[PDB]
Amino acid sequence: TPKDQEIKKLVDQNFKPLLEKYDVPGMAVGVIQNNKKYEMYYGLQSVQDKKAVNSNTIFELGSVSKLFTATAGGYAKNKGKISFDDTPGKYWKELKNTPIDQVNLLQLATYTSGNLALQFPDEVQTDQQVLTFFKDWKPKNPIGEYRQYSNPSIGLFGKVVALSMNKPFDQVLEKTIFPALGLKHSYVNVPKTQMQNYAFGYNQENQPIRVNPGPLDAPAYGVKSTLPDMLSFIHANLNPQKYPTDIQRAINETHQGRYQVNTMYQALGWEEFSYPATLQTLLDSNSEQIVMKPNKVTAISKEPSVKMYHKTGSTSGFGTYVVFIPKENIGLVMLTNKRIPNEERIKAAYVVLNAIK
Ligand SMILES: *[B]([O])([O])[C]([C]N1[C]=C(C([O])=O)N=N1)[N]C(=O)[C]SC1=NN=C([N])S1
Repeated sequence: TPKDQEIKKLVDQNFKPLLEKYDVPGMAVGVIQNNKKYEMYYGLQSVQDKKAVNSNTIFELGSVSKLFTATAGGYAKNKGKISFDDTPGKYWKELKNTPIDQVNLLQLATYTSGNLALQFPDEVQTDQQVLTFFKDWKPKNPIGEYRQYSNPSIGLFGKVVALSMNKPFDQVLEKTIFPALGLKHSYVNVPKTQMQNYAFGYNQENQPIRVNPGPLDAPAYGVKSTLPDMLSFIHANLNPQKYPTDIQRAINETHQGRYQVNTMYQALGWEEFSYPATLQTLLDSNSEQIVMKPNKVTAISKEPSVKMYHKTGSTSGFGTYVVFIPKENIGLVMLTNKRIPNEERIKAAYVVLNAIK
């Protein structure tokens, strides 16, 4: 049996059943193998409109947006606009000589400030309130020693990256990073002319919704993209030597592991693992303990010879999973317009990628 003919069958067997299981209106699953793209579309981007999911459908990426923030940081570092040893007050002058100005940019990007939780407080909304939050910040855990997964943390990193490139963060992605990556329909702000392609998300009561504005939302969870674009992004991560040298350096930078929390290596944005990874290793990265709680980190001891990378992302109405394995030249993207459990996304991708080899 010609093996490429099995990719569609494998994705049908492992991803399609999730639509009925979780009452998901629409899903887009892509595989890239040996530079060939496979795109599988299911269901509806809009229930009320009876509009089909296809290659023009725009989905919210949720925390997979952090991978573009990381790539923007790697790009600015290669242009010499920042050093990861700098502190945020070098760029956001109102933070200079405040306690947060003891945390360096790598520590912000990789969640080890020692006192930043997953979300800003609900009452922090305006730019002024965001600044006040960081000026009022005081340490808790020893800086650099504890990982607590955090939108404020990588959000501040993103704001600093934009300051170093003298452009607002949305313009850094839309005018510099996305074009260098060859993405055609990736947005921080979806323009009027693409709104008809923007899927509705659906909440747990199946009501149609889209992501709401929030503080430093764009660098933490505010990018929207299509399946073809996300496959191109995976392609760039699988083969950065084909891309312009500056974006090539940026991508490499996001692949470097910085520290570990047992079997999970924290890279810039990406989570990294020894390949082959056990299923439970991949599931653990999304455990309550790793996602919601502080964990003391360690230095990398085992430097994986062959690596794989992944990232989950969610908004209230959307689920995302991306995973790639350089030495197998394969990767996978899943986009849904209703959240489904992280472990389902990870497991389905594991079965598919293992069966293709
Ligand atoms: B990110 O996706 O990791 C991040 C945090 N997170 C984790 C999960 C999970 O485990 O299901 N869900 N969220 N995502 C966000 O912070 C999204 S914030 C918002 N999403 N929709 C809004 N209207 S605000």
